[PDB]
Amino acid sequence: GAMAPSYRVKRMDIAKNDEECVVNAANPRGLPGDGVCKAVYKKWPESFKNSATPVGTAKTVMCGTYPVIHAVGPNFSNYTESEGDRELAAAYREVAKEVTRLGVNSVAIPLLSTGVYSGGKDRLTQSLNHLFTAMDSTDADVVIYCRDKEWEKKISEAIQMRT
Ligand SMILES: [Cl-]
Ligand SMILES: [Cl-]
Ligand SMILES: [Cl-]
Repeated sequence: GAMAPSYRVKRMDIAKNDEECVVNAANPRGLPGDGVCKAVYKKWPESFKNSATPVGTAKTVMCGTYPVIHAVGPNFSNYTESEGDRELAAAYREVAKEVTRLGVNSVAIPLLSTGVYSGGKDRLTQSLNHLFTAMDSTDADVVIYCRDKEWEKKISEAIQMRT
């Protein structure tokens, strides 16, 4: 466990994190993919051996001793808002189980389904709240990654609101 479990946000490439494991914003087929998934493939390609897993689940594959937790959010181009919301909440609960099982003291996590899976919508709040629902009961230090300056400010504000 971390001494004083916390949330933080950083605006940078999650492939350059300083945490004990990474959550990939994976596709269901374990393909190199786009966005976060492509940066994770470049940095940890060994972790895509048998990484394919269904929507709403997470599958961990070791790169050396470094855990890559492949978390598959729904593509809101394909899902209804209602079923999409259910699967996005489920993917984060599976992330919390894996982070707990691994016994890490820190984890780097992106906002699932906010990129090319967002179906053209701003899902910062929806995705972040499902992240909190899942990770609040874990004692790992959580570091949320983003790339947009206005997203960094909104994520930071949401963290500070609860403190
Ligand atoms: Cl960066
Ligand atoms: Cl995405
Ligand atoms: Cl972003």
